[PDB]
Amino acid sequence: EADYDWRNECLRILNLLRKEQNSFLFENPVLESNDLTEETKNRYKEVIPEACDYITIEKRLNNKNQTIENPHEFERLVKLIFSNCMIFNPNSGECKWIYDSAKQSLNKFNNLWNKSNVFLLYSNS
Ligand SMILES: CCOC(=O)Nc1cc(-c2ccc(C)c(NS(C)(=O)=O)c2)nn2c(C)nnc12
Repeated sequence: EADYDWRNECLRILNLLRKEQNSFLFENPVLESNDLTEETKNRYKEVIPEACDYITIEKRLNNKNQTIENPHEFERLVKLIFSNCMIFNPNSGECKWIYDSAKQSLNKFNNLWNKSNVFLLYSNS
């Protein structure tokens, strides 16, 4: 790595999830999106109590306005993005590609996270 900072190791992995298929879904807050209708955004607040997204996590890592205290909170927040998407959207029908996109980015995240030194950088800091 030759980095030493665990937060940059988190940002590196976040930037790699941005290159995944339909990554635009998880980039900005769904509740701020002008693309979705208010009807769907009002059901979202009822179904999802804690919304999250990549730009919100990225801004929380740069704090060093909340701040991510450790890799364990970063892991929670990234996985929260994919579980909210998989709770809100169906895994069957014509628009099942939204759920499937969350599922594949979660799978990509686990593979990057499991082979990362992010905890060894945090533990030795
Ligand atoms: C059939 C009804 O269901 C839905 O439309 N579902 C969801 C839709 C979108 C969504 C759409 C369009 C755009 C352009 C974006 N990108 S953004 C938020 O950065 O502006 C996201 N995100 N999403 C997330 C997460 N979780 N569920 C959904």
